[PDB]
Amino acid sequence: HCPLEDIKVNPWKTPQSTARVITLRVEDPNEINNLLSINEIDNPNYILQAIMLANAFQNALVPTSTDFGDALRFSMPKGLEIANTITPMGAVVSYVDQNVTQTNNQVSVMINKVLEVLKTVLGVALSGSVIDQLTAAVTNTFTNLNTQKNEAWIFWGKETANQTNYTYNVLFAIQNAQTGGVMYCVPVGFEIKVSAVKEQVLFFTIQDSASYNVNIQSLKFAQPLVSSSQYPIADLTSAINGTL
Amino acid sequence: HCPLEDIKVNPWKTPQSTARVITLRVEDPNEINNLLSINEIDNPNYILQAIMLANAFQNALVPTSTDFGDALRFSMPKGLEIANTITPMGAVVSYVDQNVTQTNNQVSVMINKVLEVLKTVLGVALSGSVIDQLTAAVTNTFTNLNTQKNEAWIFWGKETANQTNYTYNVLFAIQNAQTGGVMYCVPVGFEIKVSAVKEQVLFFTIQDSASYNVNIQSLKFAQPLVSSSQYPIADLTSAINGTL
Ligand code: NA
Ligand code: NA
Repeated sequence: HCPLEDIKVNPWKTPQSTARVITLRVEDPNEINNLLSINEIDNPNYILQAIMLANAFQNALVPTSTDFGDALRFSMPKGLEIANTITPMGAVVSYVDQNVTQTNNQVSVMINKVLEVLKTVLGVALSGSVIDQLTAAVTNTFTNLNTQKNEAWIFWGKETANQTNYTYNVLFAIQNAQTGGVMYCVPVGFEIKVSAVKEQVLFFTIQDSASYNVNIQSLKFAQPLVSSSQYPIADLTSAINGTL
Repeated sequence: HCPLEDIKVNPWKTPQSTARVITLRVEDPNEINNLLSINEIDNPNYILQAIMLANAFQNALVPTSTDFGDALRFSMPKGLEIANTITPMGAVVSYVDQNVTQTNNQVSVMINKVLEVLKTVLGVALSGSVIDQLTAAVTNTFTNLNTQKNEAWIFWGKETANQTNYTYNVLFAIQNAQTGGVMYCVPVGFEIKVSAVKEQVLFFTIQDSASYNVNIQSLKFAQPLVSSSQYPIADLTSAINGTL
């Protein structure tokens, strides 16, 4: 109806993504998996491979100390042991076991601190390709905990009047242009102490302020790609159930 | 080390879930899908079927009015039309096109209002089986928008100094004990007007206060179950790409 204007082009305006997001909550799996599986793939033929890596690193979870509470967390040491046993064989590119602390700071700051560690593990190129999911994943470690509180990847430890202990287990599988002929797998075990009662922590936002003492344990594992396009879907159903 | 106490059993304490959660972000799909696919399945043999339902209802998206802005939203009317064409054939159990409004109320209240509508569409039994994902999904419609802002399911409309228009498209596929021999599919098209500038809306939390004028369009579609355990994984890769 109106006159067709000449194109004004802002080179900073971010284009809308074309990426398809599919979340699966598999009720009552045959074998229990206590890792939140976050997958950034460009070829769905590597999904099976991604799931099988999550199945393997399930064995790298270990109980916390009694003084922390009754919780499971991904262990970097045990991760390395497990890594060796994984077939097809692959390489541990990097690993980390580091404490992160803050005092009377906003939750946003803590998220940034943790992000800084995971970005160091992933690397610039790798970080960039998964920046949205990575940020969201770390955000959902410290906030949005109410709807997550009873899920299989979060465990509540000791619960004093001044402090809440909890663990959080997330796994990233990455396969795209930045990965080439290998898929990257980055399990993360969070051991979190926060200066607030559970009731408050459950409804913590990025605006809230708190003191944190957090241990992060992670490693980056590169496994050569294996397409599964020729296998039946029964095999993927088996991988998800942990029976493959 | 310590004496084994007799069992104290609180019948209200919620048990930890065994459900496995897997999120897939498929970079650069062959065909674009603008629906956030949230799947609650107990048998992974119905995943393909779940994805194919999301592929179908992609065709039910329509542009908003020019006065709203340049956005896509799931249309209940067009949904009904599309529903007919879906094979294998199935039934539209229920549908809704309703406005929800609030004035100077917390975002939490709005979430509850929207939840009330979607719970009416799903029903008691159905709601209960997907209560965690449903709550999270609606929460993520009004909050946690920063990391979502450029994703394929959210569209930003007109952006005044007093108001922000945006649409949000989410789809629920449900198959469990409460569904029996059919899988349920519930697409939702949100057309949201909120009394805040985009910069504020992007970092809105449940604690924040705002006035909302929201149109919700949804329907419940029951499709008889079709296992895909015998088909190759190539077919699932094709369904995800929208080429199947
Ligand atoms: Na970001
Ligand atoms: Na809940």
